[PDB]
Amino acid sequence: DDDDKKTNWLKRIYRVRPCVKCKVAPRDWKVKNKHLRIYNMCKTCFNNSIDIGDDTYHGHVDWLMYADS
Amino acid sequence: DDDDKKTNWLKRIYRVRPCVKCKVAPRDWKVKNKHLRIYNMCKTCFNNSIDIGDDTYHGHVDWLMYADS
Ligand SMILES: Nc1ncnc2c1ncn2[C@@H]1O[C@H](COP(=O)(O)OP(=O)(O)O)[C@@H](O)[C@H]1O
Ligand SMILES: Nc1ncnc2c1ncn2[C@@H]1O[C@H](COP(=O)(O)OP(=O)(O)O)[C@@H](O)[C@H]1O
Ligand SMILES: [Cl-]
Ligand SMILES: [Zn+2]
Ligand SMILES: [Zn+2]
Repeated sequence: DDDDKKTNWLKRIYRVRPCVKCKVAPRDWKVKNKHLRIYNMCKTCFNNSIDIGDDTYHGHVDWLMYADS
Repeated sequence: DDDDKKTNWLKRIYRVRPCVKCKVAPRDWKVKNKHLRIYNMCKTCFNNSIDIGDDTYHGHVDWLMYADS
């Protein structure tokens, strides 16, 4: 089944690239209509970044959750 | 830059999973509005499949080409 290929790709993508900042915590994410949005940082790092004023790592990649558009 | 993260993910995704049928040729693909469609087979295998009547491996996964939706 094709939808599973997307799912496993996304599971893998989320598992193998940790937070860009601390490099250990997994990343924050949220679901939005039909996309999975993976943010560049974990929450701890993201809130920290606001506190220290660095917007360098801000950002996300949106992923289509299904095999067909 | 966030768009590059998507691009490199897609380049990697295309490189590391070959044709599902022959397992060696890279897969057929085509671009469609803002998505990259990766088919499950190379062309050689796909045309072959039509010839032999197996629709088992027919299919594709569509990928958003950009980081933002
Ligand atoms: N954990 C995080 N790591 C990096 N960037 C983040 C994180 N959380 C939010 N952001 C950034 O905050 C901005 C607004 O995010 P979001 O609330 O997803 O957008 P919208 O306002 O369209 O709903 C975006 O630049 C997003 O990348
Ligand atoms: N190389 C291939 N490998 C596997 N399936 C394919 C291949 N080429 C086309 N198909 C299948 O043919 C069907 C029609 O494909 P396509 O022309 O992309 O759709 P559309 O008719 O919406 O433009 C889809 O099921 C697609 O997966
Ligand atoms: Cl996607
Ligand atoms: Zn972190
Ligand atoms: Zn093949």
